[PDB]
Amino acid sequence: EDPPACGSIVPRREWRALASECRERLTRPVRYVVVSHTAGSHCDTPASCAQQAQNVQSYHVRNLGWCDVGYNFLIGEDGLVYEGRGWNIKGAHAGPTWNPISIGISFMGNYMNRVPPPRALRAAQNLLACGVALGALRSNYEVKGHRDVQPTLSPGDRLYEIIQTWSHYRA
Amino acid sequence: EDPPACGSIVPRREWRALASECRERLTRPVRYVVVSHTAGSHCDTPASCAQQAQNVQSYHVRNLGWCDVGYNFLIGEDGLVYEGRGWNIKGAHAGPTWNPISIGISFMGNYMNRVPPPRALRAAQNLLACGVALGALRSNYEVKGHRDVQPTLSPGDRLYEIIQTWSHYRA
Amino acid sequence: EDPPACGSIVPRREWRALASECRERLTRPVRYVVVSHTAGSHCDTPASCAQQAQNVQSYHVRNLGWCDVGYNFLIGEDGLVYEGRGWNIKGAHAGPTWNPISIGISFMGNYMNRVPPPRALRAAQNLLACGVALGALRSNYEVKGHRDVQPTLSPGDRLYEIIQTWSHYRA
Amino acid sequence: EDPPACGSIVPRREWRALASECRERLTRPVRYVVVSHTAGSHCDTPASCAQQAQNVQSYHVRNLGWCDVGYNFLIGEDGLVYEGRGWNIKGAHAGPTWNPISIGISFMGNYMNRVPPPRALRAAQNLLACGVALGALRSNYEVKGHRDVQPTLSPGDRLYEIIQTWSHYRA
Repeated sequence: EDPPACGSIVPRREWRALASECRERLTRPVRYVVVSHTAGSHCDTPASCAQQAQNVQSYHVRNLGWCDVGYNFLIGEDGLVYEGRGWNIKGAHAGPTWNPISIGISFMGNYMNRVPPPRALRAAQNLLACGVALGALRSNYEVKGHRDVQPTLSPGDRLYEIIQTWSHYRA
Repeated sequence: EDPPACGSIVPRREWRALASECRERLTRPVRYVVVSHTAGSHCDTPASCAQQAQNVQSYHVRNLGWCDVGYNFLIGEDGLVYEGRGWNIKGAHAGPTWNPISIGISFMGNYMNRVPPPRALRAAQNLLACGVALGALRSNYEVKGHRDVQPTLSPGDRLYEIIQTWSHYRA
Repeated sequence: EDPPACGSIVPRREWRALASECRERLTRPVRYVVVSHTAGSHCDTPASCAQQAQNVQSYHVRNLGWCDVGYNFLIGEDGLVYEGRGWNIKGAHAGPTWNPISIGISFMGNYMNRVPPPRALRAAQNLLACGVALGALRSNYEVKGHRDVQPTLSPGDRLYEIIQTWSHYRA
Repeated sequence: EDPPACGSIVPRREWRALASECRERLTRPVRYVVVSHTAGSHCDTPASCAQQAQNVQSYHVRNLGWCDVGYNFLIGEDGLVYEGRGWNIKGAHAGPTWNPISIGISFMGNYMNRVPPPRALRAAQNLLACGVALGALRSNYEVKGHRDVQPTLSPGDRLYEIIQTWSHYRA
């Protein structure tokens, strides 16, 4: 009889993310998962990645004047998952069509020529299994690369090639 | 009451564009211009640029399922402007907030590591001067970088650096 | 491309429709769906709705001289969808600009001061998922009120506020 | 906040269903579909079929002491499906052997000297496909008429003959 079931996530306060002001919700169970990259520098330790998660949030809130960081979750090369808007709140990662109906996860860095480590890949796959275990994602949920839905190079050639092999990938 | 022959623009039919299916209209005069880059391969001849304009449209319409190539106009390293959605049709290039109140022009190429040639810059500035002349754009229009309104590397470092200097650029 | 069936619809013969004389075809798949109201009497029983379908068709065919009832599908308060011109044939519901590129569905009755019952709205929405299932409609299809593309009160003040909330609604 | 389910299934609340106390769960995908008739009164309008679902469920709950109406779904001659125990709750329609494996759907009325209108039949065919689309009904499913699985006159004479002409029906 195991109820909680799923995953390990670095909470917002742990990375000192500003309080969010997004109130728009998704509808669980969510059908779609969109994978992106940050396109920025990558990080490999908890200390650097929480820094970065704060940098990312800063750009979206400071500059773009957003209600909170665009992604629902972020993926560090430290192999931890940073919580973004989370499972329940509509993100700003894929535009008007995909945002209202998906969870956006972004790997922190640039995978045009570089692969994320095995630990970052396990961190994201285990996070999805957790989303299913919680009923936040549909059991038969579909993974899209960002470039599948927006014109962009994101999530980078190397990461796009990996996510394509995934059990739930459907272009 | 003066209309001049400001357009030196390659018409859709001439670059062999697929017919647009877009119907939403911009209202003139448009206050904002948003400068992006295709983050793609550059083209330096009217022939290859005609083909590059085709490919960009082929991405947006065929893969992404969109009514047309996202941008209102496209700029070539050949020094010519390629007609996209044109002046009167809402483009799909910088999100729901900006798409309805702007014109989007994208330079065909990736400018993180190159500057576009002087001619493409001339094409772009001339294009914009034409829009004011025609009343498509406000006389005091504002230019934004794609990264100023949406999280992306576009228009690319070198090119972004250039537009920041422009007379009509606005923080 | 897919054998499986999708949705329930009262066929032409069942509601005693006059034979059609329309031949112009829509090009699959269709981008747009336009939602209208008859502004005519309403009905709540399979018997009374088949009669009303007949009356509207009759008005269109005999008074207006059209090749068939103008709408692709009609929706009755009995919660059934009534086949009109169907998915393949160009309707006459939204004018020359919109007719060739849309599916028009019309709720039978006047919705300025009334809402269609939840069963009507389900039926309408179910019909559209089937259009997509069938490849009749684009997966990224967009829904518009009749008033958004033509000057009319149709689809009625109250129903128009309702369709505004549909996942696929784009003014 | 999301689009409705396939089938245009009238929801339990819409027909003023007493709350369910049933807890046992069917394991999908589900192989058998069993078709019955209620041998109760019949109805041909949404107003009359709501009331008739209420009456059947009332008989099962109040008199027989069951957790919910026995059938997973009810089909009215108004052409709508009525949610009963649904796709996920084990029913009580065909006894102990059948209830755990099958999904039970019942036509509301006596079909010994009568046959359900084509709409009542479309509704039921519609329902089962939607159930496949949902993963509740396994794609290669078999239909049985109540007798095949239990000794009774249901699903009525004429209704039993049509059931046999379905592709999915098994001897």
